[PDB]
Amino acid sequence: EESINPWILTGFADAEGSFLLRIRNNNKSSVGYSTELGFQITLHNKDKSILENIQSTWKVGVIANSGDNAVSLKVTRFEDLKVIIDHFEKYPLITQKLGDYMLFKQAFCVMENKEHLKINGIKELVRIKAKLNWGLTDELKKAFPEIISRSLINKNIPNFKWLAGFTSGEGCFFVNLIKSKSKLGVQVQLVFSITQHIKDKNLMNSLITYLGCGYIKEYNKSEFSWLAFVVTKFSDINDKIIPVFQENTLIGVKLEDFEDWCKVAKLIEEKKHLTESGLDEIKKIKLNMNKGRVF
DNA sequence: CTTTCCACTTATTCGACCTTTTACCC
DNA sequence: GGTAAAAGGTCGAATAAGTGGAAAGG
Repeated sequence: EESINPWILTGFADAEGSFLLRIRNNNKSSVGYSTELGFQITLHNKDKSILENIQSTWKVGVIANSGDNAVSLKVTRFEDLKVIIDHFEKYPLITQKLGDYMLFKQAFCVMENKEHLKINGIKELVRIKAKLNWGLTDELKKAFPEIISRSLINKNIPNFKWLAGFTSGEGCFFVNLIKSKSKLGVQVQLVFSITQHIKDKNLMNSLITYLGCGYIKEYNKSEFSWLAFVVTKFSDINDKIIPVFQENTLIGVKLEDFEDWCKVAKLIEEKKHLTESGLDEIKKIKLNMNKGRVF
């Protein structure tokens, strides 16, 4: 088991970390409700190692299957939440998820005082939960109708370690095959992209200045609105993006995708993508990265 | 009772992907 | 005549968040 750099861990949490506050109907409870407070990450089986490493880094949490194709790390044992708070107090989140963390911290304090054992603290936890992630459930939105009433987070990228973490969840290393009527028949284009909910526009815009390259693609759709930070200029990929992740290590199978991407970059730098042979090799590498990778 | 764990589900959030247009090069 | 860069824009599933039930344990 390997230890994860704390800022890489925070970046990955900004991407995929999920805070939880269960407030459940419970007849065997003196107040009528029981609670469970925590932090979790659920991902594809192929990246179970990440969870194990996080588990090894913090020395907390339990790992369990999440259906047939996924696996989770869940931390809800109360004393162990202190580890999580100490971590994020030293290496804070910078996306809108910071808001959720804050609510989680609030909940922690309530439960630390054991106030969740009386009805007043249950009410307070419901008020906190109302602003957390998806907010109140329908059942809770019937038992507490008086509870109905979030400020934008705006924070800077702290360093490239954070970026390695975040890119491990929200980034994509892609080999694009531009098809035409040329004798070669295809233009090879490396693409780097990071994709994120439009509420974090400030952060996404800042990637352009932080990395010194790229541009934003905006998506305004019926099911979601988001931004892609994109780099397609080869000299920026080769001289800026690749060095960043060579010194700030990605986690998960995406590291392999990055390494394959770098192979193609080498071929493009040598102009071998302008030959049938090198082209065939590139197509071969592309075939087996991202969705094509075998585990 | 209360906390913690473990099997399992929902519905999001787009990563990953391909096409088409525009910009620039020899 | 080329190749490079950006823009345009889809969608299936791995996320993100949550749920049911019960053992563990104080």
